[PDB]
Amino acid sequence: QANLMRLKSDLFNRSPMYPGPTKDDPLTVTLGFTLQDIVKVDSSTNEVDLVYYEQQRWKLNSLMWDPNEYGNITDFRTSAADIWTPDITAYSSTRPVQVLSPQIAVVTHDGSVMFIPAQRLSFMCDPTGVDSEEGVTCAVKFGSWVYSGFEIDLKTDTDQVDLSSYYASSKYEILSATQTRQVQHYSCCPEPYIDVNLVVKFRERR
Amino acid sequence: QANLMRLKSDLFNRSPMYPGPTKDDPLTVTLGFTLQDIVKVDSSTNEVDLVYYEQQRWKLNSLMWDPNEYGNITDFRTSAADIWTPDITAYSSTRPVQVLSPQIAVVTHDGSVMFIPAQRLSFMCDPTGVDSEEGVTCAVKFGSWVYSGFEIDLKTDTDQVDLSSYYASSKYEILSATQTRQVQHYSCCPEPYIDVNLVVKFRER
Amino acid sequence: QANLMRLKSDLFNRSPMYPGPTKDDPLTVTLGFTLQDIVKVDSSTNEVDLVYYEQQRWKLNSLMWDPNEYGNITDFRTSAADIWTPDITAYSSTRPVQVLSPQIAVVTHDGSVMFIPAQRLSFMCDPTGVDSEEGVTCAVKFGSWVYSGFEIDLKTDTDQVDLSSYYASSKYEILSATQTRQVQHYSCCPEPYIDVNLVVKFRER
Amino acid sequence: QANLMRLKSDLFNRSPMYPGPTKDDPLTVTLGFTLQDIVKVDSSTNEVDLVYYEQQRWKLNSLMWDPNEYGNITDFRTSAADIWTPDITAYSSTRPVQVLSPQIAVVTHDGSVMFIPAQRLSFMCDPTGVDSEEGVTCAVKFGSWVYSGFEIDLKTDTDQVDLSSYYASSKYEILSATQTRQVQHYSCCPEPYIDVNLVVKFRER
Amino acid sequence: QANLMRLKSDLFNRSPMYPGPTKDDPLTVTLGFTLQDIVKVDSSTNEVDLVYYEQQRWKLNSLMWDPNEYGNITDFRTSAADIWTPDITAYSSTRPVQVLSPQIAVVTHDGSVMFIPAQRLSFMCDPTGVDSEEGVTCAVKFGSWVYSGFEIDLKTDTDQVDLSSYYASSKYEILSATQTRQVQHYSCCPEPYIDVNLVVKFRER
Ligand SMILES: *[C@@H]1O[C@H](CO)[C@@H](O)[C@H](O)[C@H]1NC(C)=O
Ligand SMILES: *[C@@H]1O[C@H](CO)[C@@H](O)[C@H](O)[C@H]1NC(C)=O
Ligand SMILES: *[C@@H]1O[C@H](CO)[C@@H](O)[C@H](O)[C@H]1NC(C)=O
Ligand SMILES: *[C@@H]1O[C@H](CO)[C@@H](O)[C@H](O)[C@H]1NC(C)=O
Ligand SMILES: *[C@@H]1O[C@H](CO)[C@@H](O)[C@H](O)[C@H]1NC(C)=O
Ligand SMILES: CC(=O)C1=CCC[C@@H]2CC[C@H]1N2
Ligand SMILES: CC(=O)C1=CCC[C@@H]2CC[C@H]1N2
Ligand SMILES: CC(=O)C1=CCC[C@@H]2CC[C@H]1N2
Ligand SMILES: CC(=O)C1=CCC[C@@H]2CC[C@H]1N2
Ligand SMILES: CC(=O)C1=CCC[C@@H]2CC[C@H]1N2
Repeated sequence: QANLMRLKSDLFNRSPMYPGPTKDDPLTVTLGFTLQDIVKVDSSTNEVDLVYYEQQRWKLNSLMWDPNEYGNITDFRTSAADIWTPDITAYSSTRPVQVLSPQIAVVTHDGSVMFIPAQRLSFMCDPTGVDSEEGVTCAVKFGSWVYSGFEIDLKTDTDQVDLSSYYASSKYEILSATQTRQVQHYSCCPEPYIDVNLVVKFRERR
Repeated sequence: QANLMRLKSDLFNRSPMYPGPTKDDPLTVTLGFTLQDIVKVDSSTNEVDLVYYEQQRWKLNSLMWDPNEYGNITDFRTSAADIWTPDITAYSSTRPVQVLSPQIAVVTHDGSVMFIPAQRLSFMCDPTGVDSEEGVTCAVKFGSWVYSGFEIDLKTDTDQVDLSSYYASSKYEILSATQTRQVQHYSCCPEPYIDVNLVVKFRER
Repeated sequence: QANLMRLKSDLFNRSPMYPGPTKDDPLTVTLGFTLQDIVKVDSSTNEVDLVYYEQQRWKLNSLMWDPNEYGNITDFRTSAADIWTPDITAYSSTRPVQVLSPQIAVVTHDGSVMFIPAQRLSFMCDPTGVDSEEGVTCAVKFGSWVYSGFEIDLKTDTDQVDLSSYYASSKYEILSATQTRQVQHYSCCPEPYIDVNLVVKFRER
Repeated sequence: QANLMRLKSDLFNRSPMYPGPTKDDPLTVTLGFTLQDIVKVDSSTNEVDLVYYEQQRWKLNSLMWDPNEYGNITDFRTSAADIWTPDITAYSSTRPVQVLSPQIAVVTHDGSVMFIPAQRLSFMCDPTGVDSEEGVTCAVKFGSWVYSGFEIDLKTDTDQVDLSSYYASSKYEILSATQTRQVQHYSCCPEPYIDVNLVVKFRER
Repeated sequence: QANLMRLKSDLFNRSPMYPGPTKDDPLTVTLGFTLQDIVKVDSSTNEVDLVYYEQQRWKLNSLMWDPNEYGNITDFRTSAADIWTPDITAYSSTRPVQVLSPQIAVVTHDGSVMFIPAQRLSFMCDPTGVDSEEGVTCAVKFGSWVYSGFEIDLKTDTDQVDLSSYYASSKYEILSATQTRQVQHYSCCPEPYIDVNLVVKFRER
């Protein structure tokens, strides 16, 4: 306990706050989704509710330490409020995202962070035909709201969404689920913005 | 990072807080909307729900810096709580506005700020006739709640609402969507208050 | 900018915080309502939902200043958290009040304040007969929760509720709307408590 | 203003906070409910929604002062954050409590406190037979969540619930309503816990 | 009062806060559930709502004291925000957990802690068949969200869920309710994570 107390004191109390990524010092956030459930569908408003967790990985030099100097500590769990986190935002959401898990990140000696918030999202999705064989396809872009590609780039480990925790007695079955890097442009800003497009094909069980 | 850390420290912690606009130092805020979706309509309460994001823009001398002095940093991203934001409020809302995006702005070396919050708004609107060819028109005014035209004026870069991000499989389609400056008066106060009137015509697809 | 920062620092940072009204130093608060909309009715729970804003006026010696000392500043806007605000509560509410506007007040050189929060309220009201010619009448008392008539007194500038911003295409029309000072006694306490009673008569249009 | 400012600073800023009651220094809290409305019933989930306020009363030596030393001030209103308050909880709630009033207590020179928060509670109650002449009976225990009888005891001035502010046009009329001290035991702990059982008889009118 | 004030000051004001467990200094948290009510069942979305409280227990050396040094004080109540608490999370929830009790822990002189928050939980569960005699079985895992078995182990004092405070007039009755330790692996991480699997069998009475 005593060695970790020193480490956290040395990293946070002394040091000034990391101001976020820049053009000169850009960052790459790795994103991956695990789908737990499609909970609800609203055919009158075209809203659909997903329950999932979103694995986020990035790396900062300012969070580095030498394990010999702090009793062989290679990593620690700390509150997400203590560190900077990327502003990863669903682009077609219809409600504020509901937080389902503790906001605690794992920081490792090399400066790499792992942060996995569990979320419930309501987003825009036409569910007409969900009760047929073909099913329906819906998409939602996840990316930084304010940082362009020149400050925050994104990537995935795999293009396949993790469905090994998907609820087996859900009212919907997943036919496919993919997560793909995209480049988009918007009216505000001349520079490109990056997102991870979550494309989920699904239908009712029988 | 080191030069930006300095810049943020020199702007916020070093200085006293900007008290907001006055009649002596008036401010002009540019507004623009991009309508993403008309999510819901309630014919029994005359409430309609919009999802959009609102491009806000203003300029303060107190947020200026010489980029030469801070490693050629022309601009930076920062939390909206670190700076003064204008109090742009919907005048015919029926619920608290639900925030859908990060509250983070972009500040540039000349003092100019850009801030684009995503919002869900429930507002007063009669949807009777939306299931027809002619459809229904509806309006909501966005302006400062507490500052008059002598302290905060508004303008638009375009009268046309950006519909390029409108949900293609929405239950309603937009026939027209405009954003226009207005001048209004209210009982409390003798001086004129300014707003941008968002007028949307729509029907069932 | 410079003289207003000074003024706010001299009023707020310098002084110890105003502890509120007392029997020795009492305070009168003027209330006026402007009704925007009767949004919803619920005949299964006897709840009705209003949307209004509520003009609150009062005056403190501790908020006085001389404009000649601070560059001829006669008034300013500031956050409601920077000052004491009266604890004006609806006595028959069924849900927590939903705030629809920024919490920013206006303060004038003579120590007077103006604060006008927009609110959505769910309150106790039986709407049985709203669909008839005669309509229904309902009432809600607005007053301090903890201060008596010896500390906080209330009055109205007019007994007529302002209906000039009422929603023209509402599901309900207003037949009458009044705001009247009352004196009430309660079981806890020996001393009288003051309220303004909002009485509204309405029907389906 | 000056004498109250001194008093509050001497009570609060001067001393370290009260750490709650102990076995050595026990504390008795007087509870009393005034029932305003039975708002809703759900026969499919057996939940019932009450709106009420709750008169809490206790006495601390550390809140004592001599009125001669502070300009004859016998009492004052102060924010409930500034003092310790008892953790009185409903033992069969099905939703978080919704706060309907400001959180302000009245403190008196002999160390006694009066705190009366207004609340909406959803709690467990089978409403089958509410549409008959006999109606239904439903109970809810109010007590400390963490303090036993050795640290917090309870009592009532009267066992008759205050119905003088009950809503006359409610969906349900109250036949009777009692509030009675009780001792209980739980699995965690060997020591007795105290509650006031709020028993309410009602029916549709 | 004076002796507890010293104790809390020596434990909390002096010390830097406990930084959670590590691989080199692991921690065992004992969990126990008491089910009060199955409030709601939703057969269209396969969500079910439980009301319960969750007895948590653990022991830190940093929370130890000698009772002879602080006037024979063997234990005390204090806010959960003053100390570290485990991040015990329901793994198959569909809404944010709703807190129904005060967040107050009981600390004892040997370093042991007892913390019993009451919660309402919406979790994934197919209720189809609940109206039969066989009923339905449903399960939810409770474990740390971020700490593995190397940092946080779990256990139970009994395999049986406490049903002695289960609501007698609930729409559903409990056929069996158990709480069992399990080991799991997840895609992120090579190391094993511990949970207590709450398995509840139930039907309509
Ligand atoms: C760290 O690891 C080394 C082995 O490389 C060992 O000698 C030492 O005792 C370990 N622990 C600490 C606290 O340094
Ligand atoms: C800033 O840019 C100028 C030329 O435009 C260059 O000479 C100077 O080295 C730059 N400064 C830094 C810190 O990179
Ligand atoms: C300020 O007000 C005084 C008194 O009305 C007036 O005579 C003077 O011109 C004003 N001066 C400035 C600097 O505004
Ligand atoms: C307090 O009240 C008494 C009444 O007997 C009065 O004579 C005295 O002047 C008062 N003192 C102060 C300080 O208010
Ligand atoms: C603690 O307990 C002992 C034995 O009962 C007693 O004699 C002593 O007075 C107690 N301590 C204090 C400070 O009262
Ligand atoms: C700077 C900023 O907030 C934004 C930048 C571009 C990406 C999207 C659309 C508008 C908004 N978020
Ligand atoms: C000063 C203030 O808050 C206001 C000024 C005028 C505009 C509207 C109506 C009343 C309120 N907001
Ligand atoms: C002091 C206090 O809180 C109160 C005073 C009287 C007015 C109403 C009823 C009881 C409560 N609020
Ligand atoms: C210590 C504590 O919080 C408790 C003590 C007994 C009373 C009820 C049931 C369990 C819990 N609240
Ligand atoms: C690192 C972290 O937060 C996690 C670790 C494993 C347990 C579950 C699944 C993923 C997430 N929570």
